[PDB]
Amino acid sequence: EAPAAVVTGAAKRIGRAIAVKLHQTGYRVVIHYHNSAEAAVSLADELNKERSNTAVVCQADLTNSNVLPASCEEIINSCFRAFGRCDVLVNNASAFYPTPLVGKTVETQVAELIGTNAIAPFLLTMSFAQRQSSNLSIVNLCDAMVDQPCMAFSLYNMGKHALVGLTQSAALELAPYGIRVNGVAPGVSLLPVAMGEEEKDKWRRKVPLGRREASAEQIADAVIFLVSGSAQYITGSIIKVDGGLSLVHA
Amino acid sequence: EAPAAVVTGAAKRIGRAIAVKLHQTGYRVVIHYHNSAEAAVSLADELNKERSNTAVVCQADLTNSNVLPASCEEIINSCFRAFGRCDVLVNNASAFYPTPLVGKTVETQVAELIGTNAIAPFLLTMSFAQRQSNLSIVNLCDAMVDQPCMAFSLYNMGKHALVGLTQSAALELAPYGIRVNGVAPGVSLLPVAMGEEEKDKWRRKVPLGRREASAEQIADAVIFLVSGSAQYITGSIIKVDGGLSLVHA
Amino acid sequence: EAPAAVVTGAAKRIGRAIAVKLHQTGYRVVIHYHNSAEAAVSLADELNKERSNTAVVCQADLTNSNVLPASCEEIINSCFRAFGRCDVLVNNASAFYPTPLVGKTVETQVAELIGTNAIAPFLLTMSFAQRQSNLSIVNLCDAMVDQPCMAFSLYNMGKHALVGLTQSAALELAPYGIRVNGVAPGVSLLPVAMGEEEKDKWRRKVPLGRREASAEQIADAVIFLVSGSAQYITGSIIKVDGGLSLVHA
Amino acid sequence: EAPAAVVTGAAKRIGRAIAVKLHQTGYRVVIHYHNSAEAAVSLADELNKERSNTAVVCQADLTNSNVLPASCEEIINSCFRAFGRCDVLVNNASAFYPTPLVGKTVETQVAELIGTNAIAPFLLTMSFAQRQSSNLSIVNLCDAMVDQPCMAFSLYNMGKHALVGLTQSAALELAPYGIRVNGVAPGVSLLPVAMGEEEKDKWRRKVPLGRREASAEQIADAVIFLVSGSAQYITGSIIKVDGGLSLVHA
Ligand SMILES: NC(=O)c1ccc[n+]([C@@H]2O[C@H](COP(=O)([O-])OP(=O)(O)OC[C@H]3O[C@@H](n4cnc5c(N)ncnc54)[C@H](OP(=O)(O)O)[C@@H]3O)[C@@H](O)[C@H]2O)c1
Ligand SMILES: NC(=O)c1ccc[n+]([C@@H]2O[C@H](COP(=O)([O-])OP(=O)(O)OC[C@H]3O[C@@H](n4cnc5c(N)ncnc54)[C@H](OP(=O)(O)O)[C@@H]3O)[C@@H](O)[C@H]2O)c1
Ligand SMILES: NC(=O)c1ccc[n+]([C@@H]2O[C@H](COP(=O)([O-])OP(=O)(O)OC[C@H]3O[C@@H](n4cnc5c(N)ncnc54)[C@H](OP(=O)(O)O)[C@@H]3O)[C@@H](O)[C@H]2O)c1
Ligand SMILES: NC(=O)c1ccc[n+]([C@@H]2O[C@H](COP(=O)([O-])OP(=O)(O)OC[C@H]3O[C@@H](n4cnc5c(N)ncnc54)[C@H](OP(=O)(O)O)[C@@H]3O)[C@@H](O)[C@H]2O)c1
Ligand SMILES: N#Cc1c(Br)[nH]c2nc(N)[nH]c(=O)c12
Ligand SMILES: N#Cc1c(Br)[nH]c2nc(N)[nH]c(=O)c12
Ligand SMILES: N#Cc1c(Br)[nH]c2nc(N)[nH]c(=O)c12
Ligand SMILES: N#Cc1c(Br)[nH]c2nc(N)[nH]c(=O)c12
Repeated sequence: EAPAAVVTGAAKRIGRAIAVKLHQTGYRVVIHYHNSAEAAVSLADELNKERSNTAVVCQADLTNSNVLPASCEEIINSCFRAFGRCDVLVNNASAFYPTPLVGKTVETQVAELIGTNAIAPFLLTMSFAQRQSSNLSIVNLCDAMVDQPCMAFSLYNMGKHALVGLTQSAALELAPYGIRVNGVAPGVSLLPVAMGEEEKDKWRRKVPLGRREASAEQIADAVIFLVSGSAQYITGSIIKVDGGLSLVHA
Repeated sequence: EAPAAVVTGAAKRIGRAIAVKLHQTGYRVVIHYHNSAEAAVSLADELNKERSNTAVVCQADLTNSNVLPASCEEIINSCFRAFGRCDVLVNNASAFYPTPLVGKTVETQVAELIGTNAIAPFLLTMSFAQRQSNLSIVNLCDAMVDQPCMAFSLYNMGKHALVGLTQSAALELAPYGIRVNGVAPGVSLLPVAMGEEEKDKWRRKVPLGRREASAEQIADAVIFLVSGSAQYITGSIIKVDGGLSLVHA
Repeated sequence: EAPAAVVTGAAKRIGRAIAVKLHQTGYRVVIHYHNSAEAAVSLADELNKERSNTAVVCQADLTNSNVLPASCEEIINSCFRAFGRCDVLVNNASAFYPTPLVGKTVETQVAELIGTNAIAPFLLTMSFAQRQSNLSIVNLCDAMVDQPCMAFSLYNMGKHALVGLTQSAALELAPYGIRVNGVAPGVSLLPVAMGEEEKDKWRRKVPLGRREASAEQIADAVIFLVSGSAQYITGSIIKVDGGLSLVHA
Repeated sequence: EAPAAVVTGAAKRIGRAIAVKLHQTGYRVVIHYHNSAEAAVSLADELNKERSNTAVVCQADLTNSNVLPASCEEIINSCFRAFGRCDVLVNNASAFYPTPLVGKTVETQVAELIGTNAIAPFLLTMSFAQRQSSNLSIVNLCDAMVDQPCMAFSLYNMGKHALVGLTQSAALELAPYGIRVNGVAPGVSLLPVAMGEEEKDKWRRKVPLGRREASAEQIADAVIFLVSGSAQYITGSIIKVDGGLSLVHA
C-alpha cells in the first residue's frame, strides 16, 4: 500500500511542487489550502487523473485561534479518512507580509503570522504524532535568511524562528517513535508573483549561484530527499536551498 | 533627570535582581508582575525607601489574547505616567513548563508559553518604540535553545521567536537609536518546585564551578548591555551559562 | 563520458563508502590514501572489476607543510591524468586525536590536525577550481563542533575552519558553477581503538535509534549534495547525526 | 598586587585601545607587537609615565612555523618575568588580506593567516594555562561577519572560524582551572587605514546603528566587561559589537 502525505498550503507555488513530487514518488496526498479553492481542486483533479483516488483536498484557516487545535486535528484526520494512514507532514502554508514596529489589527497580524508559521505546525505535529518498514517524517518550510531578516518583518521572522525551535524540539521528542523532523530553508529565493521584474532583479543579482531564484521544484527536491530512505538517520536538520544568498554580506 | 526602566516579571528571582541593579545604577523602575503582588509591592517599598518616588508596580497578564496589545501598551504607559519617560525595557517575564507532543488545554498552553516568551515581548517592543539618551531593550533568552529540555516544545518555540525578535527589532529600531539585545542564561535560579536531587544533577553539568548562576550574575550582563559601555552593541545575545551549552550529551 | 570524483582518505570507513556510492552512481574515482595502501588498492581492484578503468589510487600525506600545496595540486592532477576531468571533490581525510591544553610535538599535532581537516581541503579546493556539467565539493564536517569532545581543541579548530572554508568557497566559486557543501556526522563508524563499552556509551546518546550511523548513511547525504537534486544548494552543511547534537548535557 | 595582562598586536588600533583600557582598570600590561616597534615602545612609555613599571614590550612574529610554540611560550613568559603573574590573555594580533582561490606564496598566506588568527591563539592559550580571589580569563578577537565573509578572504575566514572553535574548546577544558575563555566579535566595524575614504563610507552606510564604524574604545569596552568580575559566570561566549551589521541581508 502507498504511503500518504499532508502538504499544507499546497494549491500553488512551492507547496504545489512538493505535493506533485510526493505524488510522482508514489505518495497519496492531502492538498490543504485556505483561499485557493479552484487551484487546489484542479491540482487534486490532475493527480487523480494520473492515479485514481490518490489526492484529496482539505480547507482550513491556520490563523491562530482557540479553534486552531481542532482545525489541525481535522487536517490530519482527513489523511486517515482518505488513505487510512499518514506518513509525511509538510508544514508549508505561511502568511508573509510586513508588520512594522513603528487595515489589519496587530492581534490579527500576530494570529496570522505566528499561527501559520509556528503554532499550526506545532498543532499539526501534535496531531500527526498522536495518530501514529514505515518511514515517518515531518518537513518544515523554514527560511535561510532568518538571521538576516527582511526589514519590518518581525512577526514573520519570529514565526520562522519558532519553526526552527519546533523542528529541533520535535526531532528530539519524536525520535523514540521513529518520526524524523527536518526543515528545508529557501532564501529570498522564489519571489512573490505580484512583484515587478525589476524588483525581482534586485534580489536575483544578489544570488551567488546563477543570479537567479530557485524553482519551486528545486525546493521540493530537498523535501523529497528528507522524506526518502536516503535520509533515514537525518533528524533535526535544516537544509538551506538558497544558492548562497545567506552567505552574502550587506 | 533619572532614566526609567520597565522590567517584566520583576517581583522575584532574576527579574527582581535586574530591577534592583537598575535601581542601584540610578534608574527609576516599573516592577511588572502577574500573581506575585506581595513580592512586587515589597520590592517597590524597599526601593522607594532607598530613593523616594523611584519605583512603581504594574500588574498584567502576559498570556496571548486579543487584549494583550492593550495590556502591553498599558505597561509602557505606566512608565510614562510615573516617570515621564521610558529608557529601558527588560523582557523577563516567562511561563516555563512542559508541553508534551504525545489540566490546561493546548490553546491555553500555546497562549501562555508563546504569549509570555515572544508575543508580549513583541508588543512591548512596539509600544516602547512608538512612545519614543541611551535607549535599549534587553530580552531574557535561553542559552540551551538548540539543545532543548525534553517535552518543552512551546517554551522552546517561544524562546526561539524571542531570538528572531531581538534580531528583527535591532535591525528596525537602530535608526531610532534603540538598541535591542539579549541575555541567555543556561541554568540560573532553578525552579522552586524542583527537588534538591534534580537541582544537583543540573549543577553537576556546569563546567565553570559546577553551580548555577546567581540572579545577580544574570543581572550583571543586563546592566552591561543597557550601559554606555555597550553603545555599539545591538542584535547581540550574551550567553551567561558557565559553559553549560558547550557540553555534549 | 562519465564524470570523475576525488575522495580523500577513501581506503576505508566513510571515505570508502563515499567512493563506492559515487562509483555505483557512475563516477570514475580517485581513491586517495595515506598509510592504507593495501586497503586502497583492494578497493580500486574491486571497482575496476565492476567497470574497467574507473578507479585509480593516489597516495599523499595531508599534514601541513610548505609542500602541502604541491601535494594537493598533484591529487587533483591525478584525476585529470586518469580521467581527463574532475567533477567532484570530497574532503574526507582527517586526523582525529586528543590534544590537551595542559610522543608527538605540538607543532606536529598542529600540522596534522589543522592540515588534514582544514588546510588540505583549502588547497585541494584551490587546485580543483583552478583546473576548471555539475561541479561540486563536499566537505566532511562534524555536527558536534559547538559541543566539542573534551581536549580535542586542534581537531575542533580544524573542523570549524572547514565550516568557514565551505562558506567562503561557496560564495567565491558560485560564479564558476562550483557548489560547495558539507555533510556533518555526529557519530558514525566509531574509532577502531575504542572499546565496545565506550562505543555503547555514545550509541545510547543518539535519540534516533540509539545507534551510530552506517558509513552508507553518511554517503547518502554526500551523493544527494553532488546530485542534480541539489543544483541550487551551496554553502549548506547537512547534519547526519540522528539528533545527537540536540541532546543537552 | 596588580593583575597582569598580555595583549597581542597591541601597538595600534583595537589592540592599543584594549591595552590602554586594561591599564586604566589597574592592569600591568605586556604590549606584544610584530613590526610596530616605535608605536609599541611609545605606548609602553605613555603607560609607565602614568604608573611606574606597569608596561613592557615583547616582539614576536606569530606566523605559523615550527618555532611558533616557543615564541608563544616566551610571550607568556615575558609577563611572568616582568610582573610575576599573568591573569588575562587577549588574542588580538591578526593578519588580514585577500587570498583568492583562483608576491606571497600560498604556504606563506596559510602560515600568516591561520598562524596569527588561530594557531598562535591556541599556543598562547596552552602556555597561559600551563603557567597557572583571582580572575583568570582569555578574550579572543573574533569576527561578527564570519558566516557572511568578505569575498576572496577564505584563509582569514577559516582562521576566525577556528578561533571560534578554540574559544569553545578552551572554555570547556579550562573551566575546571577557573580560566574563562570568551570572544569579542567586531563587524566590518573598524576599517583598514589603507582603505580609501570613499570605500570606508560604503561600509559605514551599511551599519544600522548610526551608519558608522565602531571606535577601538567601544570594542575594548566589551573586552573589559568579559575580563571583569561582572562576567564571572561567562565562559564560551562571543559578544558581537557590530552595530547590527551582521543582521543586514545582501
Ligand atoms: N518563496 C520564498 O522565496 C521563500 C523564502 C523563504 C521561506 N519560504 C517558505 O517556503 C514556504 C512556501 O513558500 P511560498 O512562497 O510558496 O508560499 P506562499 O505562496 O506565499 O504561501 C503558501 C500558502 O500558504 C497558505 N496560507 C497563507 N495564509 C494561510 C492561512 N491563514 N491559513 C492556511 N493557509 C494559509 C496560502 O494558501 P491559499 O493560497 O490556499 O490561500 C498559500 O498558498 C513558506 O512556508 C515560506 O515561508 C519561501
Ligand atoms: N532560571 C533559569 O535557570 C533560566 C534559564 C534560562 C532562561 N531563563 C530566562 O530568564 C528569565 C527569568 O528567569 P526566572 O527563573 O527568574 O523566571 P521565573 O521565575 O520562572 O518567571 C519570572 C516571572 O515571570 C512571570 N510570569 C509567568 N507567567 C506570566 C504571565 N502569564 N503573565 C505575566 N507574567 C508572567 C511571573 O510573574 P509573577 O510571579 O508575578 O506571577 C514570574 O515571577 C525568564 O525569561 C527565563 O525564561 C531563566
Ligand atoms: N567517524 C565518525 O563518527 C565521524 C564523526 C564526525 C565527523 N566525521 C568526519 O567524517 C570523515 C570520515 O570519518 P572516518 O571516521 O571514516 O575517518 P578516519 O577513518 O578517522 O580517517 C579517514 C582517513 O583519513 C586519512 N588521514 C589521516 N591522516 C592523514 C594525513 N596526515 N594525510 C592524509 N590522509 C590522512 C587516513 O588515510 P589512511 O588510512 O590511508 O592513512 C584515513 O583512512 C572525517 O572527516 C571525519 O572527521 C566522522
Ligand atoms: N578592524 C575591524 O573592523 C575588525 C573587524 C572584525 C574583526 N576584527 C578583529 O579585531 C582584532 C583587531 O583588529 P585591528 O583592525 O585592530 O587589527 P590590525 O590593525 O589589522 O592588526 C593588529 C595587529 O596584528 C599584528 N600582526 C599582523 N600580522 C602579524 C604577525 N604575522 N605576527 C604577529 N603580529 C601580527 C600587527 O602588529 P604590528 O603592527 O606590530 O606589526 C597589527 O598591529 C583582529 O583580531 C581582527 O581580526 C577587527
Ligand atoms: N520572497 C519571499 C518570501 C519569503 Br523570504 N518568505 C516567504 N513566505 C511566504 N509564505 N511567501 C513568500 O513569497 C515568501
Ligand atoms: N531552570 C530553568 C528555567 C529555564 Br532552562 N527556562 C526558564 N524560564 C523560566 N521562566 N523560569 C525558569 O525557572 C526557567
Ligand atoms: N568517533 C569519531 C570521530 C569524530 Br566525532 N570525528 C572523527 N574524525 C575522524 N577522522 N575519525 C573518527 O573516527 C572521528
Ligand atoms: N575592516 C576590517 C577588518 C576585518 Br572584517 N577583519 C580584520 N582583521 C584585521 N586584523 N584587521 C582589520 O582591519 C580587519
